[PDB]
Amino acid sequence: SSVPSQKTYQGSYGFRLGFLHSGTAKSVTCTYSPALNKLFCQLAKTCPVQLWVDSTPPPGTRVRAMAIYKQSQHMTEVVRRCPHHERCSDSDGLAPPQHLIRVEGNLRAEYLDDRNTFRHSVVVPCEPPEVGSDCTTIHYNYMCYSSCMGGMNRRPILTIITLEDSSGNLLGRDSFEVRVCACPGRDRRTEEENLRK
Ligand SMILES: *c1nc(N)c(C#N)nc1C#N
Ligand SMILES: *c1nc(N)c(C#N)nc1C#N
Ligand SMILES: [Zn+2]
Repeated sequence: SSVPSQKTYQGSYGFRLGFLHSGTAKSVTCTYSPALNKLFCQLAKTCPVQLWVDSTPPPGTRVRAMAIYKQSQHMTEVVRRCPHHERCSDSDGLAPPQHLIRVEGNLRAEYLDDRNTFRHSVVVPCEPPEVGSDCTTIHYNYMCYSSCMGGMNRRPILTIITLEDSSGNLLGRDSFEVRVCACPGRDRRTEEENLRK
C-alpha cells in the first residue's frame, strides 16, 4: 500500500496547523504537547484542530485527514479501527464503521476508502473562520484506543492533514502524532518528563 508523504509543506497559501493551550489536568479530554508534537485524547471526544493560511484559498478547497503508522516497519499497513470497535453500534450515519478518524459537526464531511491503497480518510470543505476568529477549526474524533489489539496495538500513529484543491491536488500538508488513551493529561505529563531525561 502506497505510503503517503508526511513531509510538511506550507505551499502557496502558507498552510499550517495550530492547537490552543489546554493543560494536563485530570478532567482534560484532549491535550496537545508542543514538545512532542503529539495530541493526547480520549476515545470519541472532540479534538479541535486550528487551521491557518496566510491567504484565502479558492472556493472548493478541501481539508483531508488521514492516519498512518509512525514507525517505518508499519507505515505500509493501513490504520483502521480494531475488530472490536468496528462492530460497535456507533456510526453517526456518515462515518463508515471501520474509520478511525471522524469529523464532528459537519454534514459536508465525506469519507473515502481509497480503491488502490485501501487507506481511510475524511475530507471537508475548507471554510473561512467563523465570526470573530482568526482560525478555521475542524473538530475530529478518534474512535479506537492506541492500545487496542488487532488495531493500532500500541503502535504510534501520525495524523496527516492535507489542504487540497477541488480535484484533490496537494496545496499543503502538516501533521502531528496522536495517542488515544483514557487519561490523556497523565500520559502527556509522563511522556514530557521522559523527553526531559
Ligand atoms: C462497541 N460498542 C459497544 N456497544 C460495546 C459494548 N458493550 N463495546 C464496543 C467495543 N469495543
Ligand atoms: C479554508 N478555506 C477558506 N475559505 C479559508 C478562509 N478564509 N481558510 C481555510 C483554511 N484553513
Ligand atoms: Zn479499538
